[PDB]
Amino acid sequence: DQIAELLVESPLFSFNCAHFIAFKGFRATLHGHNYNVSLRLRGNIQGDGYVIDFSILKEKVRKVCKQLDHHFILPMYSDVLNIQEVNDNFKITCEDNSEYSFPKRDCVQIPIKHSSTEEIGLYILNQLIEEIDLPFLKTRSVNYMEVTVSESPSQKATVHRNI
Amino acid sequence: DQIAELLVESPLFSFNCAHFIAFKGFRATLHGHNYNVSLRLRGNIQGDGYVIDFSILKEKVRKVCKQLDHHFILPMYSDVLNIQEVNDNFKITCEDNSEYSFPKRDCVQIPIKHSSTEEIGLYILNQLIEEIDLPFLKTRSVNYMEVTVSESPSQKATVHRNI
Amino acid sequence: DQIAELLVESPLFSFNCAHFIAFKGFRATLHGHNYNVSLRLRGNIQGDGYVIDFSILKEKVRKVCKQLDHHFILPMYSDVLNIQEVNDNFKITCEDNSEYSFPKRDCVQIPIKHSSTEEIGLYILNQLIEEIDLPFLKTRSVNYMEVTVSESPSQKATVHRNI
Amino acid sequence: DQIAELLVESPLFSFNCAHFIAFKGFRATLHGHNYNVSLRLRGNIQGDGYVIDFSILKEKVRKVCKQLDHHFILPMYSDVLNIQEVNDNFKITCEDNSEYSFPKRDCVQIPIKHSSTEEIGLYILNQLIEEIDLPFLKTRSVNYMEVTVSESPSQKATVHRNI
Amino acid sequence: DQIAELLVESPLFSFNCAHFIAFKGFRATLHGHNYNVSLRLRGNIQGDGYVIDFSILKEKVRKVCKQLDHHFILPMYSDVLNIQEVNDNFKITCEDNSEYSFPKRDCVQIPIKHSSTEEIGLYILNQLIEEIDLPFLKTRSVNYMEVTVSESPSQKATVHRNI
Amino acid sequence: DQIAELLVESPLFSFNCAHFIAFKGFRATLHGHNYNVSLRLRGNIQGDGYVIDFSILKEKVRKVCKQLDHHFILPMYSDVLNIQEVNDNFKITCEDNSEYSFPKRDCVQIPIKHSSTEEIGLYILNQLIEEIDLPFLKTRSVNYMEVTVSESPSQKATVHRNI
Ligand SMILES: Nc1nc2nccnc2c(=O)[nH]1
Ligand SMILES: Nc1nc2nccnc2c(=O)[nH]1
Ligand SMILES: Nc1nc2nccnc2c(=O)[nH]1
Ligand SMILES: Nc1nc2nccnc2c(=O)[nH]1
Ligand SMILES: Nc1nc2nccnc2c(=O)[nH]1
Ligand SMILES: Nc1nc2nccnc2c(=O)[nH]1
Ligand SMILES: [Zn+2]
Ligand SMILES: [Zn+2]
Ligand SMILES: [Zn+2]
Ligand SMILES: [Zn+2]
Ligand SMILES: [Zn+2]
Ligand SMILES: [Zn+2]
Repeated sequence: DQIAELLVESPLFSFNCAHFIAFKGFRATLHGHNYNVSLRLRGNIQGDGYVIDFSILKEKVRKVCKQLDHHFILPMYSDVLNIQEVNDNFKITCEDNSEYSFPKRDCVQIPIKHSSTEEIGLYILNQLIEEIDLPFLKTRSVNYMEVTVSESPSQKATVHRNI
Repeated sequence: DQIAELLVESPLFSFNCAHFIAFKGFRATLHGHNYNVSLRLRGNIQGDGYVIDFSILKEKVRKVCKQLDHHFILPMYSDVLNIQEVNDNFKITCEDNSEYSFPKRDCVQIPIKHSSTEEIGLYILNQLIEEIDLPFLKTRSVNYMEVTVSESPSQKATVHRNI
Repeated sequence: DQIAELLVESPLFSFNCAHFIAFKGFRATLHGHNYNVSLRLRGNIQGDGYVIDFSILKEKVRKVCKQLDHHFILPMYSDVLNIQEVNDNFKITCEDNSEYSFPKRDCVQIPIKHSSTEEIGLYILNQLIEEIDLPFLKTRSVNYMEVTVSESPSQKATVHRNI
Repeated sequence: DQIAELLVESPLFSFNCAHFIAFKGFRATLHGHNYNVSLRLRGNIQGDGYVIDFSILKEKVRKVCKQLDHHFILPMYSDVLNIQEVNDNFKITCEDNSEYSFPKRDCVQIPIKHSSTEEIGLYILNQLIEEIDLPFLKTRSVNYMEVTVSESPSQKATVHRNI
Repeated sequence: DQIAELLVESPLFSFNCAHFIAFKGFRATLHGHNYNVSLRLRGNIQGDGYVIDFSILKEKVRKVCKQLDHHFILPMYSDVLNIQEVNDNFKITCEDNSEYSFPKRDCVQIPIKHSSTEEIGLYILNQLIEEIDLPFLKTRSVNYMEVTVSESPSQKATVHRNI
Repeated sequence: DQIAELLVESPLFSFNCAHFIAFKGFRATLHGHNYNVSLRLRGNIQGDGYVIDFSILKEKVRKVCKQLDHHFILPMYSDVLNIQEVNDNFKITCEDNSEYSFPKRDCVQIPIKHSSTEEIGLYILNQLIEEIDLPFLKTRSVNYMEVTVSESPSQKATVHRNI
């Protein structure tokens, strides 16, 4: 068996989102990014000549990205945000008493503590493994999945899981 | 006299901002972009061997970009937004009755009608001409200034002025 | 009224095709390219804040590209190819008596003389104007349409029409 | 001894080829790509200050690429193609009875089963090791050779050998 | 007749040179750049399907670049450098009495006043027109030649001539 | 604890320098490059949501690059250069008796043997670890630091240290 490593990356694996960083003793102003996601994996070349079909990887990266795209990214588990439900909005109050309010539908609530590149990457890695399907990955012999998320062209975080 | 056209462009001429599009009968969800700005100009090669020093162009593009960077871009002259001052926030109400509220300090109020790439480009062109200084441009023989703004790598608007 | 120039470009505006160059006294071997298409246009900024919506330009460039993608590009009007219909294939005979045969369904017959970048560009420009629709372009005030086609990252042809 | 990893990559390490994918129960239409090859290696920094001279790596990557460039890539060992020699052409018949015919000189016969990126990568890795020369690599202390092949900017396969 | 505009550009159209800027009241320290050159032209599509063959443009841009590559660029006509021939070296004395000495063979003497991007561009434009040959350009119907030179990815000068 | 790998890279992490290669039996002519530096590291995601703040990495890469930028890179420990102090210049004599002279202030003396990409990379890795501060790195849980230096877009050397 011959090992190969596949990489899929594209301006199309994008989610254009608003966010702000907040942690103890610090709060950034509201802003946004064209986040970009690449996926790298490793398996054996199968009898059909692929480790896994690029088209499927492109399809599922696109799908995960599309869920986040055009939303404010709202961390569910932050210890420094007070997140209130007010009518059809989320009202967010910070430790410096700064206050924000967005329509709930404008927000994507993600099970992370900080809208950092690192934590977004871990979330996307887990979602990608679910969307492509872990049993399907194993039928193709894939044993390594790795996600890189960039906030901008100049700063990236990369996380992996051995499967 | 020999004409030359200068172009300055960089991942550094960036402003990472939140915005949303709204015009009659339409409203986008809140999101954001890594906007990128390039500047192109035309003049004669001067006795010092430059049309104008690249370093100055880089300095002033950086300065304009830095004013917008890390803010929500708020159009001053929109006919479809109701912009209210509430304590230290701007409260924005849309035609579909969607409601947003941001700290005023998180916002940059710009004299445009829509936070589109085109209108942002016209604004930045005017600001760049002021920052570099129109008389200084004319001492260097510059007769054309042109700004390109990209919302993402795949979509750009370009505006110019003959000076 | 303020003029703006819009550019849309992307790794997504691609057609991955086979072709070969043939003209009098010359014939290239069969090969292929990831062709890439960009579109540039000029009009006035409309009351909605756009010259024309980027999404529409992306949609129609994608559509034209998709018709050509994954096919052998077969020039209809070449003076140096003998193109024969044999069962469900096109058989192509060159001036040096070289012979090719492809399933007709693997081929896209294009009303050009040479599968050059220049002639492909003129064809795509005409198709893009039809797909976006010339009357619709004029309602948005667009007066200039320009297509760039690249055979590879290092060689491009650009054609335009004043409308 | 200090380890260093060298990477050579360029738009010049290209082969612009036609191909089609075929495996059991599937056949793509004829098309093509600007394939691109990068080479990465690891060794110790030698007394001359190089692990190995970049110029040699560039020379040999260029040479391998040039053998494939401007040809139809024909897999020698496919279990789903019937490859016939007819006069000075190869006639290829697929499982769905689709038929192709190319001049033999337009084709490069490669000892692979599928013209996939993965299998092309393994072939190029083996050829690069022969062209640079395995004993010469070992005199420079190189212990790792790795090839990345891209079908297009957005999809790549990477293979390696420990030497 | 249909007009087309051709562009050739590549990491290969490079000259990696040392230089320093000097003009009245100013002198930069010795340093260097990977200069990059692109060529754009305009003519009619000819009966062979090309305005002019890309391969020729690539060949001649390469040739001009190769003459400059791996040398110190020495302006022949500077009003602020004292250039002395000392044995087999050029000794250069600046207005601040700074002194440099290089082997003559390490230098390329260019008929410019300043080693600026603008003046280098004008020189390369003139050399490219000579290398491709002005009569040959006119037989292909080319009526516009334009050169862009970049000192680094972020700063470029563009010059043209109507022929 | 979750591991993440951070990458910072930018056209801004540049030093535009002159140099020449010399080793036993060989000497290159004087020339230069836009060198580019990227930094990759690995640690655990901290309670603030970062492995380490990108801004600090960008700040210190910039600082190291700025020390080298706009200078001739002069290796301190070369066995094939005779480096003489003459008034306020360094005079360099090669094994073929070629002679150079530069103002000392135009030169950066680096504790390397060859101005190769590999040795420059090892030097920059060591300097980056000092500038960011090794104890500070360990408080953020960083256990791996890796530097890539490119002489041009097409040739790179990568070195690392486990900390
Ligand atoms: N490490 C790290 N640093 C950052 N700095 C600023 C903004 N975001 C980030 C981020 O997401 N991760
Ligand atoms: N023309 C144009 N179209 C757009 N489409 C979507 C988002 N922004 C825009 C934009 O800013 N300009
Ligand atoms: N001008 C031009 N030259 C070319 N050279 C080789 C292949 N294609 C082309 C092409 O399409 N156009
Ligand atoms: N994994 C993989 N997938 C593909 N999908 C489509 C075309 N080629 C390929 C290919 O070469 N490899
Ligand atoms: N306009 C211009 N400005 C510059 N600034 C610094 C170095 N070179 C240059 C240069 O070549 N041209
Ligand atoms: N490996 C290596 N090869 C080179 N070849 C030419 C110039 N520099 C280099 C260099 O710095 N490293
Ligand atoms: Zn951010
Ligand atoms: Zn937007
Ligand atoms: Zn071709
Ligand atoms: Zn293919
Ligand atoms: Zn310089
Ligand atoms: Zn060098």
